[PDB]
Amino acid sequence: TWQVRDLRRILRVSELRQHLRQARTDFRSTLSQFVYFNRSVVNPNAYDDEYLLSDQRLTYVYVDEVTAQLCGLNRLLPSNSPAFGTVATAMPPWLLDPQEMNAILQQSCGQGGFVNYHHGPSTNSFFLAILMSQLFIRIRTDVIRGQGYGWYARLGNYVEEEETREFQLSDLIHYPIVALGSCHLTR
Repeated sequence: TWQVRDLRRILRVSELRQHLRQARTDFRSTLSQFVYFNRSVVNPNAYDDEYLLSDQRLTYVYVDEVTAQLCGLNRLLPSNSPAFGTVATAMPPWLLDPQEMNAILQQSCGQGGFVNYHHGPSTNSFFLAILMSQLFIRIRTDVIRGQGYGWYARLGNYVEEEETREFQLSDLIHYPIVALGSCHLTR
C-alpha cells in the first residue's frame, strides 16, 4: 500500500519541487496494475466505479493546517464547495502569494463544503497533492505569465469549460493522497 508523502518539513522551494516530482513517479509505479480504490456499498464483491488516471500531473487541493493533517494522513479528500464539490488546480503551492491564491479560490468555490476558502488565506496555507479520478472535470484555465493552469471539479455545481455510476457523495471521501505539505516556503 501507498504511504502518503508528508512534506510538511520540506519547506525550501527547490527541494519541495524535487520531492513532489518523486512522489508522483513513485505513486504511478504503484498503479501499473489496479486503479480502483473505493469499495462498493451495495456490493461486497466489488469496488465502486471511481478510478484514478495514472498518466496525469499532480493537482492540488488547498487546505488549512488541521485538515492537511487529518485528511492527508488518513486517505480522505475534503470538499471545498457546496453540493460535495472538490476543486483542484494545476497551480502549484509556490506559484502565487497566499493572499492571491485565497482571492482566486473564493471566486472559484462557494460556501458549504468541508473547507471554506471564504474564511481567508489560512484555509489555503497547506495542500494535498492528488492524482485525479475520471470524475474530475476541467472547469477553466488560468493564465499566469504566458502559462495556462487547469482548474478541475469533482461534483459540485460546475460545468465543463440518470447517473448510474457508484461513487462517494460527501464532504469527506475516502481517496488516495499522494502528498501533503505546506505553502510556508523559503529559498
